[PDB]
Amino acid sequence: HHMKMEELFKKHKIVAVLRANSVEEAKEKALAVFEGGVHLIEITFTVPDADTVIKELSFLKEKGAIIGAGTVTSVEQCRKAVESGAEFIVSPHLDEEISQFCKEKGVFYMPGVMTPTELVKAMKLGHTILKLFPGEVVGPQFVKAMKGPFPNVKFVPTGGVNLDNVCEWFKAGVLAVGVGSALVKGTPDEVREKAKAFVEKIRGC
Repeated sequence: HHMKMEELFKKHKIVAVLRANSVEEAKEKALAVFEGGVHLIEITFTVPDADTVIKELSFLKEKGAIIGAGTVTSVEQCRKAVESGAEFIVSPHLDEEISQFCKEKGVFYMPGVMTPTELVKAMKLGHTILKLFPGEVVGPQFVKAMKGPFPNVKFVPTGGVNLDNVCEWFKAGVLAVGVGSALVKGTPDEVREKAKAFVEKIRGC
């Protein structure tokens, strides 16, 4: 599902990275963010019964939400995520066993990298769309610096994205941004409004 997923990220521009302390909290956050215009929703596997959160958000899937799994650190989590109907898989690092498994299952996997050597290793396993993490450390300047040497790599940072810098991130050449607490933290009313505000900022640039 790679070129479908790439165009989805390119079109929608923002992934909501959901951390939550419960299934109910995750689900209402996912909902609030989607209601605010965010169609790409990354359910982090630090969430209890993350696999069950995903399954149960199929009602939102029917609305056109693209729901995947984040912070996947094992093929076990990945199998569960995929079985639950994750449409994409994100990890903080590069896991070659998860790479293989997703190739096998035809599932779009976005591994994390932080260095050029890490990036090259990711590319050699077939990955050109990479999670930049943590984006607080490897910021817009990292994205820009990789453009020359690695012109076919496209980053989606998590960490270090807010309203005030999101445009700088796109100027640097990101495909999309992953956003956590700046978006998903607070009450569904507030999450919905932050989502709205994010979608508008990005449309603006």
